[PDB]
Amino acid sequence: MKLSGGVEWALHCCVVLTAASRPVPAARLAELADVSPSYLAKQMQALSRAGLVRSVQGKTGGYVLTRPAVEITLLDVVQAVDGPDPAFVCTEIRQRGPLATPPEKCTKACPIARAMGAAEAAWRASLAATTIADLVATVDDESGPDALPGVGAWLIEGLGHHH
Amino acid sequence: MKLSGGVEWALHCCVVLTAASRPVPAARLAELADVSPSYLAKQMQALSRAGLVRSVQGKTGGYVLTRPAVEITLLDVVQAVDGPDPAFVCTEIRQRGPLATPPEKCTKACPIARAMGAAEAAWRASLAATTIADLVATVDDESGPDALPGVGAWLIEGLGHHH
Ligand code: FES
Ligand code: FES
Repeated sequence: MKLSGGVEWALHCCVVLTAASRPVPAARLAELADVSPSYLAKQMQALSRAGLVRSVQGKTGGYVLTRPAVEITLLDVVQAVDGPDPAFVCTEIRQRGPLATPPEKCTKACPIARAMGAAEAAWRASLAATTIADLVATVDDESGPDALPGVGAWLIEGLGHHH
Repeated sequence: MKLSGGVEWALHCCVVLTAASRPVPAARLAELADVSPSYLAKQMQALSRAGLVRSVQGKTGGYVLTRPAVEITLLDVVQAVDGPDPAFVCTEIRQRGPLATPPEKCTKACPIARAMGAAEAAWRASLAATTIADLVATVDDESGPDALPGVGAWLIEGLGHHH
């Protein structure tokens, strides 16, 4: 099992909310992603349960990040969607068979499990060391300084006005 | 996100093969772990296809490592069993919806995909930097010098004697 499809979506969602820098209603995010408002709202639940997004009420209400983009790491978003479980799971096969390691000697993790855990720690360190602010800065530098502001304006234009 | 159960088994198999002075039949490895020969054989065929173990014929035939333990990395074993696919797959969601990035502006990978790719590279680099010889050295240090030789002796004892 690799990462679920929700990780790609949730990372893009955090970048687009930073671009808006004002509450974005479910309907406007849903239009941007070409899905229904009710489907978008269901996907947002992973980010709201993790305390990364909240809902603002009122006529120009909608979703906002709960803290600045520099305080949201890629690891925060990945764990919001796919949870905290490591990729490698030790099933304690060293406790099997006629030369089984007795449980009283199985307090410390298997050296194999520890090496796999150290590799996972490098993956998590890389995700923890990168922020939503870094992604926004790279999009700015490569798409131009007008690209994300354009997305932000499109999301919030006309909110609280009836045409 | 999960690595298949075969990774744990294949890493243990590589470690115990270092302790054997002769080819080890799949049947003896299976007996040591009190596990189905057919399950063990599938993990050993994955290691064989990756060029990490080979089958020796004759009366005391069985599996041997194809090269020294110091030349076999955790990455070699993980990819032999779970394949080369990364954790994160970009589905080009930036090409969706009314503000879709046109193909001509999709010459570079998405910055989000590149950040996830950098984390994957950190994971692979950690697995590539640890060898079966490192695992053996750690087992010798923590289980004592007699642990692996005990397993090695058990695996090869009596082969070709018919008691
Ligand atoms: S007993 Fe699970 S990795 Fe060794
Ligand atoms: S389009 Fe796939 S990670 Fe951005």
